Amino acid sequence: FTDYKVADITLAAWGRRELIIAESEMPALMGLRRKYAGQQPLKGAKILGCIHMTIQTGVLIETLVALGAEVRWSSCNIFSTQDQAAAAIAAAGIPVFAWKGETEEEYEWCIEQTILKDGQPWDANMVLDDGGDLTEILHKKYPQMLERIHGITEETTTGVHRLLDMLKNGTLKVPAINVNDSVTKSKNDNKYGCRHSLNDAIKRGTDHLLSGKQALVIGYGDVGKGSSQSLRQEGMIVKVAEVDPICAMQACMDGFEVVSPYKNGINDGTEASIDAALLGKIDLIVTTTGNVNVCDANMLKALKKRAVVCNIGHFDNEIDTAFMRKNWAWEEVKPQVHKIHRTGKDGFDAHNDDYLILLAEGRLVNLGNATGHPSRIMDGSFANQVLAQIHLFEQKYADLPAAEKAKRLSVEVLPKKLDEEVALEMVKGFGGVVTQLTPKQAEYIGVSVEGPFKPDTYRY
Amino acid sequence: FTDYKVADITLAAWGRRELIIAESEMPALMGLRRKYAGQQPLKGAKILGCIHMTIQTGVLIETLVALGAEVRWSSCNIFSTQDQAAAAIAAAGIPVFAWKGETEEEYEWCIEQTILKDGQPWDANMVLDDGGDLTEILHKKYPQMLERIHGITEETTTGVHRLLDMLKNGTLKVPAINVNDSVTKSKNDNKYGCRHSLNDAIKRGTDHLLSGKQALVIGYGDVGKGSSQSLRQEGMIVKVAEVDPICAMQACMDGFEVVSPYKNGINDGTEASIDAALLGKIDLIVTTTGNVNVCDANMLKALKKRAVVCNIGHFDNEIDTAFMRKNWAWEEVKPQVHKIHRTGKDGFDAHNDDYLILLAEGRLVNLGNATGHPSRIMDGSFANQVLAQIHLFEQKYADLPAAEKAKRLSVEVLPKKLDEEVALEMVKGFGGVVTQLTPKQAEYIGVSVEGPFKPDTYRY
Amino acid sequence: GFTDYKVADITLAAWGRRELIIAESEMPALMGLRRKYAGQQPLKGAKILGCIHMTIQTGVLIETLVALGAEVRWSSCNIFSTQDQAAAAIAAAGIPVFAWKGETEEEYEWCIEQTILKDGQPWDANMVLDDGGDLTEILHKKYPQMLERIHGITEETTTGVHRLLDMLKNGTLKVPAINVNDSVTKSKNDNKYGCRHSLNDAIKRGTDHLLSGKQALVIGYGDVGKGSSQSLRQEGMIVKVAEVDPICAMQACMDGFEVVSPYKNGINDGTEASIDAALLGKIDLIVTTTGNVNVCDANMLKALKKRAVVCNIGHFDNEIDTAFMRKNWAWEEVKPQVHKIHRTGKDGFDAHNDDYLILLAEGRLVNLGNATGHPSRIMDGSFANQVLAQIHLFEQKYADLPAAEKAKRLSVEVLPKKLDEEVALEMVKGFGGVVTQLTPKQAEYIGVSVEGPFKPDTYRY
Amino acid sequence: FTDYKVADITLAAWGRRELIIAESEMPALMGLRRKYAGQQPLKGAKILGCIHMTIQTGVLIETLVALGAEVRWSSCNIFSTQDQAAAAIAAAGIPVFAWKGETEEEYEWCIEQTILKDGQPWDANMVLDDGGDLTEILHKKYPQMLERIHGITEETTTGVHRLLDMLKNGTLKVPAINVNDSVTKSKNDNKYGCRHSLNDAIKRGTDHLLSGKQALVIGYGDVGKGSSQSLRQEGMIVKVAEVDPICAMQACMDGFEVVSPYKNGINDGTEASIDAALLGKIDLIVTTTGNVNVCDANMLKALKKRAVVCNIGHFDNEIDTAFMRKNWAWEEVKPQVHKIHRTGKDGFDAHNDDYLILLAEGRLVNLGNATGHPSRIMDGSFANQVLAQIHLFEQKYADLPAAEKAKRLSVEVLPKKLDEEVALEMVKGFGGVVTQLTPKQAEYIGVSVEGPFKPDTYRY
Ligand SMILES: NC(=O)c1ccc[n+]([C@@H]2O[C@H](COP(=O)([O-])OP(=O)(O)OC[C@H]3O[C@@H](n4cnc5c(N)ncnc54)[C@H](O)[C@@H]3O)[C@@H](O)[C@H]2O)c1
Ligand SMILES: NC(=O)c1ccc[n+]([C@@H]2O[C@H](COP(=O)([O-])OP(=O)(O)OC[C@H]3O[C@@H](n4cnc5c(N)ncnc54)[C@H](O)[C@@H]3O)[C@@H](O)[C@H]2O)c1
Ligand SMILES: NC(=O)c1ccc[n+]([C@@H]2O[C@H](COP(=O)([O-])OP(=O)(O)OC[C@H]3O[C@@H](n4cnc5c(N)ncnc54)[C@H](O)[C@@H]3O)[C@@H](O)[C@H]2O)c1
Ligand SMILES: NC(=O)c1ccc[n+]([C@@H]2O[C@H](COP(=O)([O-])OP(=O)(O)OC[C@H]3O[C@@H](n4cnc5c(N)ncnc54)[C@H](O)[C@@H]3O)[C@@H](O)[C@H]2O)c1
Ligand SMILES: Nc1ncnc2c1ncn2[C@@H]1O[C@H](CO)[C@@H](O)[C@H]1O
Ligand SMILES: [K+]
Ligand SMILES: [K+]
Ligand SMILES: [K+]
Ligand SMILES: [K+]
Ligand SMILES: [Zn+2]
Ligand SMILES: [Zn+2]
Ligand SMILES: [Zn+2]
Ligand SMILES: [Zn+2]
Repeated sequence: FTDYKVADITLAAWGRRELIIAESEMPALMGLRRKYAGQQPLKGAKILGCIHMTIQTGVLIETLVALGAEVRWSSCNIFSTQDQAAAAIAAAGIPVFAWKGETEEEYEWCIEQTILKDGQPWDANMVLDDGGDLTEILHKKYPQMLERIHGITEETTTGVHRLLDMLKNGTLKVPAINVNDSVTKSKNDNKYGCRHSLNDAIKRGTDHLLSGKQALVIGYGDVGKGSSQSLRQEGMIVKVAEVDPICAMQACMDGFEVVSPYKNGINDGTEASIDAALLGKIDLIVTTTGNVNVCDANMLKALKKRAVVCNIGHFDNEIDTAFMRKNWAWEEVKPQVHKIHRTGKDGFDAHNDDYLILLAEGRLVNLGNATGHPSRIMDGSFANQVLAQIHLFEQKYADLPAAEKAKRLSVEVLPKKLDEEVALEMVKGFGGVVTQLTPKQAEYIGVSVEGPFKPDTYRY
Repeated sequence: FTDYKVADITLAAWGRRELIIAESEMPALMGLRRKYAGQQPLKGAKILGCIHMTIQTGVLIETLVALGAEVRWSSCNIFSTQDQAAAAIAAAGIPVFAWKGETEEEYEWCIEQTILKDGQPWDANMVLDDGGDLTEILHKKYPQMLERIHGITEETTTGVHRLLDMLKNGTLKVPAINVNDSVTKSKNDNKYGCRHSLNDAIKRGTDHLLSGKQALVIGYGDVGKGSSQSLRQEGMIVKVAEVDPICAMQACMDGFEVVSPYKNGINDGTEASIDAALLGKIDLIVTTTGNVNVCDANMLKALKKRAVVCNIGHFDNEIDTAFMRKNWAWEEVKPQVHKIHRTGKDGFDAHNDDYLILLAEGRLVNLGNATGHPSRIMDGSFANQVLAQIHLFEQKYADLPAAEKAKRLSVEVLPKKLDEEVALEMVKGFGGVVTQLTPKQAEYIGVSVEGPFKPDTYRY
Repeated sequence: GFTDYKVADITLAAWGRRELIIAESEMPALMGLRRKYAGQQPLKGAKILGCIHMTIQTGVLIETLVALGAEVRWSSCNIFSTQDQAAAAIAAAGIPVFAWKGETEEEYEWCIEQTILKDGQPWDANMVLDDGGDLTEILHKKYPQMLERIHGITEETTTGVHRLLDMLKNGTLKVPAINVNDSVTKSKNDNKYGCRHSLNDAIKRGTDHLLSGKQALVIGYGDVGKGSSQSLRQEGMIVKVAEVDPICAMQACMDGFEVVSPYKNGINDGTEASIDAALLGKIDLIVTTTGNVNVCDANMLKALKKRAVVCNIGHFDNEIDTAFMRKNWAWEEVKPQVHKIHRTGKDGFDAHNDDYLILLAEGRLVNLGNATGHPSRIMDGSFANQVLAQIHLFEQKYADLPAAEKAKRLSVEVLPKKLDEEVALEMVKGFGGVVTQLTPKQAEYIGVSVEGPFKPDTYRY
Repeated sequence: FTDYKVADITLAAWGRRELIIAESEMPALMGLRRKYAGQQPLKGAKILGCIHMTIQTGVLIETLVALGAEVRWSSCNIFSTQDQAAAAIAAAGIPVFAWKGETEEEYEWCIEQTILKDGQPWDANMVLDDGGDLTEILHKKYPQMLERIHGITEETTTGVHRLLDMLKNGTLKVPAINVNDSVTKSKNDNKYGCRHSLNDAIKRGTDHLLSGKQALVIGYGDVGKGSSQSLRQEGMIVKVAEVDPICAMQACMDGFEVVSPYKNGINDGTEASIDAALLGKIDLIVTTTGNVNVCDANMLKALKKRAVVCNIGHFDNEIDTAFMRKNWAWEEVKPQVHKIHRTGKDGFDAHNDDYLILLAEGRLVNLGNATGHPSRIMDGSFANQVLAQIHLFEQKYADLPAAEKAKRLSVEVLPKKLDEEVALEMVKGFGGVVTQLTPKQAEYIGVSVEGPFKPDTYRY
């Protein structure tokens, strides 16, 4: 019996070739393999994992396994799996349920296949999640499983928000580590990852020249910062929208004009509030917010003909694709690339000029239309994931008495010392040489020679 | 009015012309003037101020005065005063003791003139400092004055470190606000300020082409980040040194090669530990650390002939200028520009090829050889200073009983809401338009429509 | 009824046609020529042998030539550069095309032969459109009687032009040519900005490597090397540049690059001792951009850092000594057009060996081999020039001229600056750009007509 | 020695210090000194020179003198002289008539002092010019002097246009070399020089932050290209205007929005044709064209309040400053910085908000408000000048028989081989290493191993 489901198992050899390359690009993660090999700190760990089934995730999975864990895996997005990576993991004997181009029903089924082994709840004791979907399903549908789970390690900004809401409401059942907010995650992956992979995805989907054209990036947090750079470095004229004036100040100082889709920044919900002159000149819009309906129906109506629309935030509801499905006709160009014809719902003229190009049906475009962030960037994120798994598994929350569990429910980050140790391995991967403080210098600035080098207030 | 000392009072009209321009470049600060003029929240405040006597400081001073304060002012660096600014402030009837090109004895005398009025301690009740020199003098020499002081507002990273050391040792006598760590200060002034003003100062001092040449920036905190950009945007080939691997990871991802002056980063004090091949190719070295002896004697010996050496950190001991004074002959090119001849102490050949060019005798180069950060950047820093002064003055720490002082004796930052309000005014100064969240969107991400928009953990 | 073609898979035609319809919207200069000249049919009677990368962009070029009255027979000028959906869409429109991605060399030559011959005999060709000179060479060496009836050659690329100029110098060029490459809207658009767009694109598609923070060496700093260096630097690479031309090297220095040679003091003595092994041992990526031979040589390949990526974006694969690598080292295909080359020996390799290089597109032009080459909106410039060049030579009717008049016209020329400007204006309008009109006084002041041309022929832009 | 006029001879020692530094930054020029010292190829040359009396020109002058020439010198702009450079040249016994801040009458008088020695025409036999003013004066007022002059070497685009017009009309009396169109001049000086010195000048004059603000650059030739980069690299949002669609295409591809000051690009001279919405958002306008009235009266009226206006083309008539003198009130901020009050001609309110800031009264801003291009860039231009002087002086046009003069009366550029030799010295100055072709490679591409490497048609 094959305890997996993937698109095509014959892609395994290709995937394995790419894993071998990726190992060479992931020194922090491979360093953890070597360092913790002897101890087997994840011996006895049974990890439910839900995160984009890419080559990078493959190296993460095999690191967890190399440190003693067993896992059962699914992707956290319908379009993000690399089928060769899924195949290589399945062929190594690891249960994985993932393919590129899942339906929503298949997506839920894949998560269910990780949770259930041979038709009963798996004896899971750890969770690794990216976006909170697996966390939500366990809490909603398998609450008894959480009695035996020691913790959740959550990858992404959106997932963390959802955890913090559960904690505030008293509905979170196990502790978590916010992996996102290690500096080697948030200020590496979220920013430089998107810098690498946004323009990549747009080129693969459309092959559009970007230089000389007008872009609007909605948001200027870590993803928006990286996204804006991805485009500006290509020669786009990028405008930035924000609701956060500090982030907007950064965009101004970084050389971007800060604009709103709405007249005076006020959305009244009508077309009259749209800055039609602005949107009529935009060739590309990218959403980066983790919020809802930031590229709304009225904005879509006002966009320049033939504009590209995409989202690089975690969930597709940043863009009102439901409005587009209800009202406009979709013409598939190729997979994950649709022309959306604004002439009506029922059919289209093949030579119509009044369309938008939507990438990945509004799902995470970097992963949907390309391969997401590169190995050398994901090295940081995933070294943090491994450290976080070790920490929570060692803490054994599920074995605490009921009264003490109540006291130990938290959402925490990894210590700065570990964040530094990850960064050092990343730096060495580039051939970088960090200088060691003399004793006198360390005394002068008030730190130990080995670090940590900054107070916890430091923002980098 | 005679209660001042400046280089040349006849420069006042020029200074006033420049203050009128700077007011138009400082909307956050001017907005505070207009908003608080009626209420006079600083009525009764008597502020000892020690910060670079520039045009920008002039607008700060006159804002404090417009809100009801009286001040006595000095510069916190011997080369940083703009004499026209000092003159304009003196001519407005405000006690100021500052000029460009002070001796160290004059520097101390100027601070003493703020502390003493007519030969006796002034009835000061507030302190505004940049670097901690005034704060140190008050604690060491005028402890009775601190009994009646409500707080200190400290501008810069180095000054904050000194406060935090005092707090750790139980020697801090009054509460402080860390103005540096507002995002609209640290991630504006320290970074973009240096981006603007480093290349500016080097051009004014040397008129050297930077494009195509090799630079080494020591440090990659906010100043090193801004400094590196200042140089790279001019076409320099910039290498970065760091002791902090997180900051080094950022430098790598930002497109810099990370190097150490020392073989394997080990600074053992020996000549042989210097990477002679590296230093022999460097045309410019810039120190940005806030630490001691980061451009040391052995590094200076190994630098390429005709290299420029400068420091943009707060204090001159980043570079071992004492070694250069003791051993090498100094030839003044023009004010704040010296050729340092490595051939010997006693005289030099006017056509010697083996020299370095030192800017501002190792003191902060942006202020020493140019005019420091631009008005529109200092607007952020100084709007924070004003808000910080208001907050501590209203809290009236000096008048609290002993038991209540114990609860308030701390080093704090301004609330994020105020940091955002400053940023908004900066954004509007650029013509930027921030978007207003809908109530549904604000609920979705868990914030009020008016902000604050981020949790206190957020790093931007 | 139409069968006069050979492509990978005709069922890709609908996809290709969807992409052509998008590309038309990205190519205003080319589409402007279609609309302007449709009525007049200036290429009526033209029979064009075409040899250029069978991409979507070439598809729009082909259909423009056809829309203006031409008939064509087409092949690609590179074994890896065809987009199969584009080839299919062209075949389905009834146009003879012989092209697919992943040709062998024998197939490549056969495809060119299929354009030249129709039903086993020389086609009644009267025009040539070429990219690199291979078709031009075959006609001159093997089909001289066909050249008697050919009015001209329009040549796309720097390499091809060099070959034409050599023929002209030797008195062996049989028909006139237009150097399309040296329109400013080609050379300083396509060769530079095209590579800026498509180099990093190809490297990402092939390897998915992070480029930021890593060390690159770009060999050459002409238009391709300039664009290539920018492609990498804009991604955060630390880029070093090599050049033999000191003017181009001066530009690289001023542009913010360190200028280095693979050889100690720039002198190759042919031995491994002349290699700067310390330099090459730190390089993660090398890119050749020269149009020259063996600029990434065997000794350089031996000295490169383990796991370095090697690629070429010049016209021909001999920039890199891949023959040395085939003879001496073991090739492991990662996926199509991506090979690990194991430096441990010829016969087999360890799957976990660390001492390999990654070669893209077997050393053939990487932007077209591992991605889709330049974007439509850039190729618009190049291809509007191709169309204008075809119109000009076809109208001149060189083949029909008497001997004495042929002597006067047998040359390699560029398009007039006025036309180069007209192409540029349509490109600018495509971006929504608004050019200012000179007043009469201003035009007089600088000595030009209000409509242009705006610069003397000496101007370098 | 009294045969000079400069602002202040006591600045000579400072000038000499700066010349000694500049020599180290000018390897091509110093290489020419060493190479040609023995031959003294300019022995007997008597050169009238008219070009910006900067430190860089000082090194040029002393190179000509070191190769045997005698000279008489003036500046080609009223604001471009560096008084320390003029002083150092006078103190070396060389006739120079130049100071910063000349009136137009003084400017003409200075040129006349070069032409006349001891009250009568000097026995000049060579001319070095920058802009054509000296050339025009010789042709119009001293035609008899041209009978004994062997040639003109002309530095700049505007000067060359004027020569080519003279040649076309049959009014040019001596041959010329177009120094501008060496690649090591035009594509070095005109572009990278302005990149270095435009932002420099704006900072020195105003100390304005540039990041985040809106600029409009009129022109995108070599100067406009370099100017646009100067601003964009600082984080300005730069828009570009052009009449040349090829240059406009380059601006688009380089990442700029191309706009016209006039609606649809049509300049009918009416206020109605101005794009007031566009100009109302511009904080900085820079003219780069070498044309007339490209920043016209109606544009000046429509500019955003407090916009900076400047010109970096050769002559001040790019901007309609005559209109501003006739209609608006000028308030000097400091030398070469004026607020132009749009409220009327006769007086102004010191606190008026409706003004523009004009730099250098519309004269070349880089030289007027800073020091022009850096030594290492001018090295290229001036090595070309020296080679051009050698070539024409050795040809001895004035002494040629009539039939041979006819053949040599032309405006020519230097051979590409020499352009390459200059570039090589510049590259070596950066520590750059050029590769030598193998014999097989040289054969393959059809060039000699030593060069020239490109055909004359090549545009770089
Ligand atoms: N695609 C990827 O590979 C990838 C990588 C990292 C994170 N993410 C996801 O991207 C999203 C953003 O993450 P982040 O770390 O940048 O978060 P963040 O909190 O740093 O930034 C989001 C920004 O959006 C802004 N914003 C919110 N509503 C807005 C509106 N209506 N208009 C304009 N701006 C608005 C906020 O002010 C904030 O600055 C999340 O969903 C996260 O999980 C995706
Ligand atoms: N000149 C200006 O206008 C200006 C502006 C703002 C702040 N400052 C001053 O600049 C200094 C730096 O401030 P900051 O905000 O960047 O502080 P920071 O803590 O953000 O950055 C300093 C960096 O230096 C690094 N460092 C320390 N010792 C080092 C060594 N031996 N080698 C290499 N790197 C080393 C640290 O790791 C740290 O990242 C302080 O003195 C501050 O007061 C100057
Ligand atoms: N891949 C593409 O899409 C594409 C696009 C346009 C042109 N091209 C091709 O790229 C090649 C280059 O074209 P180009 O327009 O840049 O030509 P170019 O003449 O402008 O530039 C080539 C440069 O290579 C330099 N060079 C030569 N030998 C060298 C060596 N041994 N080491 C270092 N530098 C050396 C030359 O000095 C020259 O500056 C040609 O083969 C051309 O056909 C490819
Ligand atoms: N300040 C300096 O140090 C310096 C340096 C080099 C040259 N220059 C001078 O700068 C000027 C420009 O020189 P260049 O080499 O760039 O010349 P150029 O011919 O390369 O460029 C000038 C550009 O202006 C454009 N133009 C003309 N009229 C225009 C209009 N009405 N609106 C918009 N664009 C218009 C032209 O199309 C052209 O592209 C000349 O006067 C030259 O002598 C000054
Ligand atoms: N123009 C300026 N006026 C006043 N302070 C300045 C200026 N430029 C930089 N600074 C300050 O210098 C400090 C370093 O001592 C920084 O914290 C910064 O706030
Ligand atoms: K990837
Ligand atoms: K300033
Ligand atoms: K393409
Ligand atoms: K200068
Ligand atoms: Zn996820
Ligand atoms: Zn200070
Ligand atoms: Zn070709
Ligand atoms: Zn001049």
